[PDB]
Amino acid sequence: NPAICRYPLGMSGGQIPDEDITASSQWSESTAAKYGRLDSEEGDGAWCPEIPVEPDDLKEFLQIDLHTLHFITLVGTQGRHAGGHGIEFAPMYKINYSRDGTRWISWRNRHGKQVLDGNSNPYDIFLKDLEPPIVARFVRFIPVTDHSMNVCMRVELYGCV
Repeated sequence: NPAICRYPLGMSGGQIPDEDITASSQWSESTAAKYGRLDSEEGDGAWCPEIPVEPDDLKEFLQIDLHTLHFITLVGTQGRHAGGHGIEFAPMYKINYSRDGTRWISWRNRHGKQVLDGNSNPYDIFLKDLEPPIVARFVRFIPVTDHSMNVCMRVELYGCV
């Protein structure tokens, strides 16, 4: 654990509430974000809506509110996996940020792609370093795909709290 200032928001540890995490694409109170822990599962197993995702049908999304002005230099994402049954996962996803929470700014990478790569592993937690980082108090995540398909995976913000 070489990380010194890359720790997650706080939920991973148990210092942050559940009202800070909003899921704008859940079916029940067991497959939401606040309950859909990254490297864990207390509800069903993973965060997944009640409808399939599409490259055009983008209405839902994930809302993640942070305590205060924090700096996200890293981001984690856990993909679904059930011995081959839960192979489904999000191929891509955008990482939006906001200071006040009202205005939504799309994070731009040094490569020039607002959208960020999904998960690399089937179940193993996937971490991605942001560059530049994300300084704000509110963060949002939007599912991105190149075709109509269902995606189920958890996300978490990492960096300086």
